[PDB]
Amino acid sequence: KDIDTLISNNALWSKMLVEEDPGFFEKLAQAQKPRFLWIGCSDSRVPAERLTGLEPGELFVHRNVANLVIHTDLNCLSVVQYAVDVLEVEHIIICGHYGCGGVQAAVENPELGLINNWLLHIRDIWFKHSSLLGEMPQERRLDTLCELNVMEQVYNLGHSTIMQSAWKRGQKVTIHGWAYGIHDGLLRDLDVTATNRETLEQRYRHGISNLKL
Amino acid sequence: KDIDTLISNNALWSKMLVEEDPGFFEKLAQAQKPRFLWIGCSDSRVPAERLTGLEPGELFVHRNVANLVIHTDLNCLSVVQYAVDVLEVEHIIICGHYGCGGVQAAVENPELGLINNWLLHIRDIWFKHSSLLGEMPQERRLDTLCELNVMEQVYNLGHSTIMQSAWKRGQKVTIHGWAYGIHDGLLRDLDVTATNRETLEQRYRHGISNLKLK
Amino acid sequence: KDIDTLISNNALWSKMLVEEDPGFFEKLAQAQKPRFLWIGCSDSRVPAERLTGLEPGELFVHRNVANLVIHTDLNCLSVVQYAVDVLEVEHIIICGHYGCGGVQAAVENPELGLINNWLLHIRDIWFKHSSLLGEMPQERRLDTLCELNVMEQVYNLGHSTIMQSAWKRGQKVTIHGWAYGIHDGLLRDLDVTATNRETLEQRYRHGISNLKL
Amino acid sequence: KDIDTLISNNALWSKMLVEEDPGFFEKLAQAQKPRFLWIGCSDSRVPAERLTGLEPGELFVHRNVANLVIHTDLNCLSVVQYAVDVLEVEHIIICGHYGCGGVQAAVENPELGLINNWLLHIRDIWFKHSSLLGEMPQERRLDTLCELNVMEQVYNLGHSTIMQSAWKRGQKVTIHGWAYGIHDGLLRDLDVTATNRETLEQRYRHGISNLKLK
Ligand SMILES: [Zn+2]
Ligand SMILES: [Zn+2]
Ligand SMILES: [Zn+2]
Ligand SMILES: [Zn+2]
Repeated sequence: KDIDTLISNNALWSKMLVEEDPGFFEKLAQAQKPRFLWIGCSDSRVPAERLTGLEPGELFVHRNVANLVIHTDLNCLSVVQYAVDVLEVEHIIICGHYGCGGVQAAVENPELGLINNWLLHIRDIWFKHSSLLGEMPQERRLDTLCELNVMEQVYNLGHSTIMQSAWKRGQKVTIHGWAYGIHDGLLRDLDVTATNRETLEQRYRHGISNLKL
Repeated sequence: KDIDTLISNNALWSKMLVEEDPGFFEKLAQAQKPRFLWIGCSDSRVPAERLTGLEPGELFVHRNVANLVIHTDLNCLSVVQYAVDVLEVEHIIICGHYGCGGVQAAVENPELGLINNWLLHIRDIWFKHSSLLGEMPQERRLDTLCELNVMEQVYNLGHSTIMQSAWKRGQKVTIHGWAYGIHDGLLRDLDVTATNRETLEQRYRHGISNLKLK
Repeated sequence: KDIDTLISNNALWSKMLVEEDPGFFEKLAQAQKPRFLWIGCSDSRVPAERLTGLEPGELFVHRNVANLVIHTDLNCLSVVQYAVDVLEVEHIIICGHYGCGGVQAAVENPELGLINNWLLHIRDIWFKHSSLLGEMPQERRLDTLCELNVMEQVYNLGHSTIMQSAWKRGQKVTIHGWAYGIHDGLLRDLDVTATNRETLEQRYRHGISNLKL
Repeated sequence: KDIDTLISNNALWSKMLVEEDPGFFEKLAQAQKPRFLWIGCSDSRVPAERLTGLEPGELFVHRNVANLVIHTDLNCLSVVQYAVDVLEVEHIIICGHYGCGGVQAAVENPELGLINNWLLHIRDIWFKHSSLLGEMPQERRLDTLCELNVMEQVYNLGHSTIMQSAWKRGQKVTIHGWAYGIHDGLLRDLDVTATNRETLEQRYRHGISNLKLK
């Protein structure tokens, strides 16, 4: 599969649809605003649509290395502000994946270049949860960190001006922390679901509590 | 559809893979590195893997409002630098889409909040090609702006220190600018494809010249 | 002058003041909020205070390479938002300097590393004003670009959500574009002063008009 | 004082230099590169050149709300990378100040607008040392937080790829963490000074340990 394949793939996939499944494009035209914002990793190991069965246009997507929400990344903050205040999504899903290359790179810490600064936000989680991660056998620490990262970015998202204002003014927005494995593509809920400032703190605090012994 | 629906859709998707297509999670077990970086818009009207037929794990992907490549957005630059220097993708594709609401709102300029600052980069492109855009019928402008955007993001991408270093050190990295519409999902090459500094400039200049045509 | 000098410098400069000029620190305690926001270059060839005679605490300062306001730099945008909405400054001054190393680096374009991406925002001005800059003798193009850069960042600052909202709601905020030379430290007004959206566009458009022949 | 005042102050400053101190603009004509990068807070209660007595042209300077060094702020990273790789400064100084309104508002947490997102990085430091901060009298906390901030920004700076690369390739670059108050302008070494990876970690750890003392 080279570039020349992608275009002819597309040209025959579009031609089969207009000939055979015309409602696909008509579904897109009558597609309403998305109700889901998906924040995922650039690895995109399984695409979000196939993972959840969402139709085209039903979800708004952001992706960056290791699905981060940095307090001061305007790229991601601008996706969220537009999602919550303009489109008025009802669910934000943050989704990590076990075996993510960014997360593993943050632990091994090779000299990769510019990307290492982005990843410093994960080394910080790794060191924040040092004792929690220590208590566990070596072979589970990478997937645990993948989970901790997702929980921390849920925590970060809820603490931003976008979500703070939305919840203060009563807008119904729910944040979910998810992860899936490569063996089964089975979504796993990290159980840190937040619907307001109150549940944000309790569920986060409980989420960290369950990983500890 | 609510959240429990997605969970049950996911469960029923997982099983119809492990029984019908077991060589799927195997194909993903083997960490085979993506050959393509797709920079698209968060709108994701038609998912990239559907538009192209690429298997999961064959594309590295970044998505923001209106598929921008801003010279000093560390988020997208981190994605690009990781794709080029670590994964060593051979092709980067910036894909816009006609009818893009980020491009619409840049022009209409409602008071949306934080996002209007992101959108000023698009309004910059609007004003830059004001003349070109005026020589056209009004109904054709928004879509020309969607094409101008992609073409300027390709220009910006080629100018990043990442792309400059890779091209100077001999790494084959080709950059493409595409767009599609909702009526057929047909990909449209904007013809600003670049493989080194010289083609970056000549194809960009050629791309702005061909919109003068009609 | 090494590090050890700076500390003992400070320890005797503070000691002379408390002994001899105590009103300096008492002026600081009763110092009200600043009325000026200064956005300048990291070169800081002449410090802003000596350039204008402002007392300590009278100005709020941001500095970055080549005094830029990028549409989406949250570092600078956050300084401005805090300056305009919290401190309620009355004047924002953007100040470039002839002979700035960032501006010159953007034209010569050496392979400097990470910084070159920041500077791409100036190469863009250089190419935006290609014909205007061409019409002039080679030896004036660098200082002209220094001036164009300042005007463009005034233009950018006025177009941000911070200033747009402030002017819509009637807040009196004035943006100034300044530059000084190294031969005399004489401030030069670029005459693109904006007090609302209307003057923003007229003065910017006139500022570019005066550089052309 | 309004704008015309600054213009006339500037004019009367220029002349009292060219007549009384002509070897000032000469000293600046010679492009002698700064040996110091000062990362301070936009509050600039006492200008850095006054605090230290450094001549103009001897310091490269960056200033933001609460003198932050965020891992992914390209603005400050650009300043640092230019100072270390091009100017080759030998010392970097991050200087906080007691009474800093950015630190105050991080704790008090009013609904200020866009700036609260910048300030979340400080609230992160507050929560991190919650225990340390609680073993102290309340009136001493805000100032301890001002010191904790500087110490964490030094930690962050030392971890940037810029500082990692320079230390690994042998470039003498020393990083310092300082603070001062308004009552005397006396500089206070926070003692987290670092010259390589090993001292970065040990001085940081030692710095958080010594605030447990009293
Ligand atoms: Zn990943
Ligand atoms: Zn779009
Ligand atoms: Zn400069
Ligand atoms: Zn401060």
